[PDB]
Amino acid sequence: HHWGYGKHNGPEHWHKDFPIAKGERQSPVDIDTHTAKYDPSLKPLSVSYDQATSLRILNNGHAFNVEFDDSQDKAVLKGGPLDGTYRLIQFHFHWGSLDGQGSEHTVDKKKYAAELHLVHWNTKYGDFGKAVQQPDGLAVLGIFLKVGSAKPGLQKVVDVLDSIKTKGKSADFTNFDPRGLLPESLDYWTYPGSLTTPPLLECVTWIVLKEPISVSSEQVLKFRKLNFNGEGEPEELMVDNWRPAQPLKNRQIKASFK
Ligand SMILES: C[C@@]12CC[C@@H]3C(=C1CC[C@H](OS(N)(=O)=O)C2)CC[C@@H]1CC(=O)C[C@]13C
Ligand SMILES: [Zn+2]
Repeated sequence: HHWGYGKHNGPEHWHKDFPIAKGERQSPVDIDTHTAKYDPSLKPLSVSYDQATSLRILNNGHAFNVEFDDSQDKAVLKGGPLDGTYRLIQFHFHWGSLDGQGSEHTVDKKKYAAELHLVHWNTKYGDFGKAVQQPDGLAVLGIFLKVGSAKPGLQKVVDVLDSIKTKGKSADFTNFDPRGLLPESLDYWTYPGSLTTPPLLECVTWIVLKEPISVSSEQVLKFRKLNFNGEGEPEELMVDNWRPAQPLKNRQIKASFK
């Protein structure tokens, strides 16, 4: 009876195995655009993905993960609100059963069809497992998806999903360029928070881009054909793999833009 997104093991249940679920800096949150303070001291985000080396894509029974070789200082996030350099280790998405839901962060209570997370770890802690034990261990870049025009840079991802339909399936996924998933503007909101899945560790500097990317209805329909279950188990579509907004508590959301 492991965690998931269903009636009996979904987010309202997680606190039993992961009591930090009711903690002081949980994610995601609603971004109230009128209350977010413009912070002129915030730097432009530095997204250096020219040398990114993807290796593999994986269905872990909750999402699909595109994994990167983080053995060298290649694909790095720095600047913005961050001190030092954070290395890209994987990206994944959260999405809905319908276009009206699927994002984890909300903007003035607006839900997007999906949300892309690019997960980076702080090089001062040497690896991902040690970083998640530190309050400044991770930087997650969050990008909203809306349904409209296709995102050509997403299609290589959509086309491999047939090969990883069920939990535990993986595929070689080399030479994928995550620059093709970025919107034009790097204007962002930032706040201190957590992983949005168990173990829900309070180790994340969230950086959420204001500008969504557009993906086609056909692209997001192929996300919704994935399965939470393993090969040869009853079919449960992988949809609504999002945690709802959590209480902001004693936190300030800062805006990089006026
Ligand atoms: C980074 C992710 C997915 C890749 C995965 C882990 C998480 C932890 C939860 C994060 O979700 S969220 N929504 O908070 O960004 C995403 C847990 C540890 C795994 C070990 C491994 O082989 C792959 C790793 C790193
Ligand atoms: Zn995520």
